[PDB]
Amino acid sequence: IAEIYYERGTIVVKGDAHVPHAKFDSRSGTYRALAFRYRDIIEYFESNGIEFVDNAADPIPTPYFDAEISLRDYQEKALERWLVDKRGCIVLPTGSGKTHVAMAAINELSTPTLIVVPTLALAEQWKERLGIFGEEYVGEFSGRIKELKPLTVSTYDSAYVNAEKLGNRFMLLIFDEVHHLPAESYVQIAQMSIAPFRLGLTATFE
Repeated sequence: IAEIYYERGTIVVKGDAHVPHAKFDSRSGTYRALAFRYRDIIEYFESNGIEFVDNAADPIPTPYFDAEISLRDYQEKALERWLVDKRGCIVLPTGSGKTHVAMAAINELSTPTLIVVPTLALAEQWKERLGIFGEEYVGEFSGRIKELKPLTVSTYDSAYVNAEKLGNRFMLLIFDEVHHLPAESYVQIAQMSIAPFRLGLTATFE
């Protein structure tokens, strides 16, 4: 029987020996893939009607969100385009409409979400902004506090260092790229996360 599980930011696959992007690891005697390949491996099992056990994903229990989705027309335009693959980047003119489309997305897919923002300061803002979902579901994971709520905002720093710990607890990954972040900060965090849904955010202005 097919089974997968997570560790050190990688997916271990037992059973199927022809799983995509999974390579054989002679040290362990197993196939292994970077955690972000999680989604592909899943769609591979399901698509081929293959039976499997998911010991990889360990989703934080998240409620059904149904709050005030107030966006601008162009803001709601993109959201719907990103909703097709739920794995892309969104460029927005505004900037407060960035922290807006994000909110919208979270609300649509009521799944555990990690929000990576540079600087604590910017995290503090996002927390109190996520409150329109329930202050009790909003957490912060940083050098200041390491809490894991269904909606946790983290700093590029804290997220990079605890990739092991955050990697399999979220299904939706959001990057608040303020002027964009390093291909060693940004890229590295993404790669070790199993999160099948990714949303990168940038504000042309400010």
